[PDB]
Amino acid sequence: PMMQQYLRLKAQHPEILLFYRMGDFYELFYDDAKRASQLLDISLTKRGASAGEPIPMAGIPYHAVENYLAKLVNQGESVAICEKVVRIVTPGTISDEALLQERQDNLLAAIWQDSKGFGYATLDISSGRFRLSEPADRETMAAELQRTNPAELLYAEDFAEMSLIEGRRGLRRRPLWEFEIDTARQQLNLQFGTRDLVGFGVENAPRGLCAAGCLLQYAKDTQRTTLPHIRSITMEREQDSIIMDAATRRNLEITQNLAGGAENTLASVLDCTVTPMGSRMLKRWLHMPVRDTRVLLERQQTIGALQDFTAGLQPVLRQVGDLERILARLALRTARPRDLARMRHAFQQLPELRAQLETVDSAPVQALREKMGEFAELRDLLERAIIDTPPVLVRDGGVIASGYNEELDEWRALADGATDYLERLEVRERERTGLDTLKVGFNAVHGYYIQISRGQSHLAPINYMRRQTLKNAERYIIPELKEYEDKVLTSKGKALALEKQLYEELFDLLLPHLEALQQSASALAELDVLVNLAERAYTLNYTCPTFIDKPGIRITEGRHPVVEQVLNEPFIANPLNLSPQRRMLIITGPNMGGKSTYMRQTALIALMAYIGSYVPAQKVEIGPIDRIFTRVSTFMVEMTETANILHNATEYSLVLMDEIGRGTSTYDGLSLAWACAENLANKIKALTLFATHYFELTQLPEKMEGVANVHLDALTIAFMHSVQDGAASKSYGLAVAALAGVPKEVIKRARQKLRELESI
Amino acid sequence: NFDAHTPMMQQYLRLKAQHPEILLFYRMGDFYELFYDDAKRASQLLDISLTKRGASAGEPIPMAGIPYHAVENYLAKLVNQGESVAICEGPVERKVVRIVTPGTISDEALLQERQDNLLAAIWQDSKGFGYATLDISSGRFRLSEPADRETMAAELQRTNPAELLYAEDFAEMSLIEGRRGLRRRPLWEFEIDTARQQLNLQFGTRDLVGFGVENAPRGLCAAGCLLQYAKDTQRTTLPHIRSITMEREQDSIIMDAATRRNLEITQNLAGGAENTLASVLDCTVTPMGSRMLKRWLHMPVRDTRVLLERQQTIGALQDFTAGLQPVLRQVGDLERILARLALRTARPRDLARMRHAFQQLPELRAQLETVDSAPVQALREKMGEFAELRDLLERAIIDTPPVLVRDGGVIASGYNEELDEWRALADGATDYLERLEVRERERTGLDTLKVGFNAVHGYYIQISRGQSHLAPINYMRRQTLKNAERYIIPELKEYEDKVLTSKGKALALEKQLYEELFDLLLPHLEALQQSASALAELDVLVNLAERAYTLNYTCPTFIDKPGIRITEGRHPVVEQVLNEPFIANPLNLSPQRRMLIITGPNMGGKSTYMRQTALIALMAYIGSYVPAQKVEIGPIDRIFTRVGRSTFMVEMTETANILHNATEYSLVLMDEIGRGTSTYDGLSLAWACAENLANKIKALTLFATHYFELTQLPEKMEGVANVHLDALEHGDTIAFMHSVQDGAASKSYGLAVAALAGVPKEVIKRARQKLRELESI
Ligand SMILES: Nc1ncnc2c1ncn2[C@@H]1O[C@H](COP(=O)(O)OP(=O)(O)O)[C@@H](O)[C@H]1O
Ligand SMILES: Nc1ncnc2c1ncn2[C@@H]1O[C@H](COP(=O)(O)OP(=O)(O)O)[C@@H](O)[C@H]1O
Repeated sequence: PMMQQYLRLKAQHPEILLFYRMGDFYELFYDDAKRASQLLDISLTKRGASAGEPIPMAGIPYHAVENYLAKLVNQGESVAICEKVVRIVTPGTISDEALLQERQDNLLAAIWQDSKGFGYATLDISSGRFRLSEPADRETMAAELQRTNPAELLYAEDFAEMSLIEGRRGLRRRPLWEFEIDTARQQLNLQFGTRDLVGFGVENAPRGLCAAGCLLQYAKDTQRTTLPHIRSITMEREQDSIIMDAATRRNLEITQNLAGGAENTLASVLDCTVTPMGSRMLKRWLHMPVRDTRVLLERQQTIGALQDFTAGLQPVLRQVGDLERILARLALRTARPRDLARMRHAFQQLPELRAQLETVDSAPVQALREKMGEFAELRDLLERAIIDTPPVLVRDGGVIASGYNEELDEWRALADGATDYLERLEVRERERTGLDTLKVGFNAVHGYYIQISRGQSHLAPINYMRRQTLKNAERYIIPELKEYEDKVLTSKGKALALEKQLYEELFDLLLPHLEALQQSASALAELDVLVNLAERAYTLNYTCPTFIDKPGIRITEGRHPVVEQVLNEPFIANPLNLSPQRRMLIITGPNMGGKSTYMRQTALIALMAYIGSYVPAQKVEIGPIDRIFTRVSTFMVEMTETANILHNATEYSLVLMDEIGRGTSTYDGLSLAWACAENLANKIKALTLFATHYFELTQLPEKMEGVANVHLDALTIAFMHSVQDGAASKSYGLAVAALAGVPKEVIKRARQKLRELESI
Repeated sequence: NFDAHTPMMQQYLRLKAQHPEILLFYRMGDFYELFYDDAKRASQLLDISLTKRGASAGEPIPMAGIPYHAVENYLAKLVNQGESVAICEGPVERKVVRIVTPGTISDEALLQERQDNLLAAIWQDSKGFGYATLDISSGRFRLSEPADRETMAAELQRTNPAELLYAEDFAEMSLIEGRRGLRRRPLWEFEIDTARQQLNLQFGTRDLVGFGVENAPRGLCAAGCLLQYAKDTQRTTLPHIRSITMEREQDSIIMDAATRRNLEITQNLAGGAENTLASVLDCTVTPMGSRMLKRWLHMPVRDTRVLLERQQTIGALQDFTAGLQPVLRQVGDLERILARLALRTARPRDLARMRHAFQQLPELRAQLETVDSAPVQALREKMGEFAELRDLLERAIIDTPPVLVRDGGVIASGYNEELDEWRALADGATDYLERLEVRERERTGLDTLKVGFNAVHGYYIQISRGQSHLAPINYMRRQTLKNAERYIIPELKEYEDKVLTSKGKALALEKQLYEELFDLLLPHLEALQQSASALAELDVLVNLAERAYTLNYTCPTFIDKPGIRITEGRHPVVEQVLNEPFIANPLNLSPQRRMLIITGPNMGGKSTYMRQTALIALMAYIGSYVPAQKVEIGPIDRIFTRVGRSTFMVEMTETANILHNATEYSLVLMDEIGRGTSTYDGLSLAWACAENLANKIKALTLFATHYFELTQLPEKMEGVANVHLDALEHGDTIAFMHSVQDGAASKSYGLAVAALAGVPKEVIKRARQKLRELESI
């Protein structure tokens, strides 16, 4: 009967480690101890046993286990905690603030492999944000697993390309019944309360519904709740956003710099959001730029309309905090008293924001104002039910405010030491009995009593039950008074238990508003983003981009939004004109000329325009952009990226290609660079910026339509960082080499070779 | 308003005034508290709850707490953030006991087992640089006087300190800018005679002539500042630091930062430890052994005699790897344990592990006893025995001691007559007072009656406020705001004294006898540290003896003129990471064959071949056996790797470093110089650089190019020759032979490789057409 209370629910998911209650020290057994002690080096022990075969043990002490949660969970392992197992922690299902990262989303994902493609579904437990997609090929699944980057990945038993999910943290093998399409529909439809999955536009996508269905059960089974925050699933269409492979996200340093850090990136410049849920939304937008023109226009309107009012809106938005992750704990019933105190504090800012946005003459602003609600009755409820600054946990007490419930206020008075009933009883009894010496008292000896002095004692009524005889007086008890003592002795207990019950009641009172509450969390997150982008555009001097109906980019005095911030010396803004009549530019000129910076700034201004933000330029006109491609074992990996561009670019794609042809012979390289420039020019007809050192490619504009020459000017070598019309005058390879420090005689002799080379 | 703060808040504010830029953890028995801006800074970096509690200077106090059992867990995060943390232990007796800093970490839970952790000090004079590093947990103290900015830059990259002490005056800020745990220190700490006085005194010498540093003031200045910093953080003596060691350039193979990264010595190009030379060679069984090898790898010795003894050891121990390794494992990191003995910070289990390490010494001595080799019998001698200290620890501590001495119960019974008697009168102390709480609460039943201990009160009993009425009269109230009222029992306050005094005797005496173990061990520290040094090296050589066995390695041969004569040589990392066999290759370099022009296809093996040459050189120059059938290696002053700002700019800067500092004793590896510029300007540079290293520098050069025009250099020069990598075409697909043959590359395979990478057939069909057209003109 000892061991039979921990394996009760472990039989369902056997990979889960269990911190068992044993001698006020969280322990483990049956090879769970082997890992706990394997990747942590902690004390491997044995427990007393005489059944004929040995018992394995490995432990840790109480209030010295929270640091072992985050370590094992960030490692990729799951942890259950027996007390009853009142907590299961899995890498993709963490709802607690301490384990999560404030400005990074955390995902649970499930992958599937059908006889016509894959099934991929993702969920954030702390948002309720549920997505699904149908990648038909390995290369797209690779790009999806790299972008979503789940902390916990569910895969079927029969999964075929386990190479895609090899060497991954938080991996989970699952039986085929979890993925069954018929039951997945039943599960999902009922989770969203629907007859068909149309309206979410996922009904006709069965590969992804399997992965959705498996995941939904794995979330329910580990979080043991209704999961009310998960009310919808959404397919992400490629046409709906700007496609970018993992290479482009890396070369454009969107949220991560080339060295792994976060410093000196597009997000480090634009992300000045005042809430964690805002920061998270902004980073999401940067990685998924929208192709919807109206969403983008409503986004610019909010930026322009709220620019003057940032100073008043941001300190208020700061006070809202991460309502999103607070509501997730309300949905999972895990919400601590401080979560509810902070939710009230967020609610106390909605009148301010509503009053502030009231006169803003903008339909999308007025739309955010409505969506963010006010929740007048819910604010009042939390003001009345919780104390101003409550404790971290419920159990000790002191959470429920005085005045919310009279029985609590009553119970608390007996626990504090209120003697009002005793004063009332005393007057009643004295007047009732007509004995002036009658007094109500208490001693450890006989408890609560009615004392009558010897001289009146013999006239004590027949209902008085004597307990003590002193020389001066006698002391009695009555049913009424016995009943009061019992209440006084159970006071703290009853009050502590009632607090707990009234605390639960609040969840019941709050949850039927979760939908409206989730829209408010979203409205306020988004508000913080566009108010951030409003302030950024003013401070970092940005203009509103213009949308045109054909492939093309027209940038006037454009800048690199990160380089301009990093540099001490001023940024030299440059123009660009890409149109259906001028599609490809052969960018020539010296090293440190500004070729890379010019190409990347084009991709970032394009990206920013496609997040609804104002851009770093005097003026921008941009057409549809379906994809941003950068090509900016060396030759082999450059050609792999090149083949990706040639196989997937369209007339709506932006192609940035730097020095293609390097890493091979001059002839082979030139041949290859020419072939590629030719293909992207006359066959693909993408918006190409093609940086080269082969001055032979400068003959292409003379040879074909849509191609033209530009160069980075350099002046005895001074880099001017200005893009000019025409092919570059000469080669500064020897001058740059001289500046890098290459010996005089080495440069002098290389100049002699140069004479001989151009003299043949 | 200082005067408006509470008696202990003023004390905190007085202690926080001592070091205004470091977080002060203030002990409050159970917890470590941080206040105000410190509490705000610790709530964010440690992700702990911040609560505005109490009152001080007319306002609530922003507070943040840390449990005592979890202090090490939280300290570990701060030191990983490059942060220093002061530890604090009307009122009386509260001072900063220790100053936890990234470069002075001596505790196991805060250090990486297989990684070295250094505190450094940098100096800049009108005549040059002065550098000094200390590993506090071994006593390893080194100093150098760099000249080049490049020399200083590679030294900082090689040592990569956890903490960098730079003077106020320091000029080239760009050298150390934005690094981890930088510590700007006043110019006086770096004073020459003060540095000489403090260093000589520290090693008990007349002058510093015997360390070879007496003549190096730039280095001595940085070493001096550093020494007083280490002294001031620890707040006690450093007996383990008894020598300073000059690091000259002629002693080791010079490797600039770019070369260390390109050869993936200990860290690969992605930052990971996976697929490194260290990852293949480091199978040592003790942490001290892992760190020594990592050290050896980064600083290959140039001393012929040292290298010969290392090969000798490896050769003589090859057959005893299986016998010595399990015993050597038992020794553990005695080196780090010994430094914790020096700082008197060694916990009971550090002494347990010390006693277990001692138990292995006669066995390791037994095995090595008949090994017929001078460096082996030398390592055997240095290893020591310490039967005297083994018996002492065996008598003083129990089989498995607890983590702390705070609660006590570690000094084994029968070791002290006074302690045995005092503990017997302490076993009946946690008997009667425990049995008291049950019988009293059974006699007067209350749902909330708890017992609490205080330093000034003794033992208190606390009950509910409503329940307080029914509290006994044989109880004496000492009421407080929290909870209800907490009383003391006069009936049993005489027994309270007799128990807390008895426990207070047997615990203060236990700590007295334990403090005495340090006093009994410390006069042997030098001999113990020599023993830890031998045991770590024996681990490194037995490891290298095992690797040479398993990975099939041969002993390299040392020649007198520059040269590398490799027979059936292989890349030690690539051969392990591959499923298919590695095609072994021959290299031949000499004064009459200084430079090779490596021609051949892409993905052919040009890059791997060049990198295997440097690795075989390094491996030979650490004393190891090499991945080859035979190797003859001449002296190597420096290894330069230009293999794999702008792409062109960094390549040109690396080239500039090679041309300016490479000599006839240098091994220079260069992969396609001239890329990132025009075909003519590129060719002009590649030709010029090759012509300079062949004719003027005369370095041992491996020069891989796609400029087939350079295959003409052997026709026009001495000591220059052609080599190529072969491949075969199957009409369409190409199979790479990975074999180094003499002569130039027959053809260029760019179009074939680009088609292998998936470039559209039509695009290759057009690339061929342009090519046909180009080959004709
Ligand atoms: N327009 C500009 N204004 C100011 N500084 C610039 C500009 N463009 C580039 N720079 C600076 O000079 C460097 C030039 O390098 P880069 O653009 O990478 O040239 P390339 O690819 O031709 O070698 C940049 O990293 C940046 O520091
Ligand atoms: N001798 C060898 N035996 C087996 N594989 C080899 C050998 N030399 C190189 N390789 C493999 O060939 C591939 C390409 O080698 P590499 O040196 O990078 O080519 P390149 O000639 O372009 O510089 C790598 O995967 C490497 O592991």
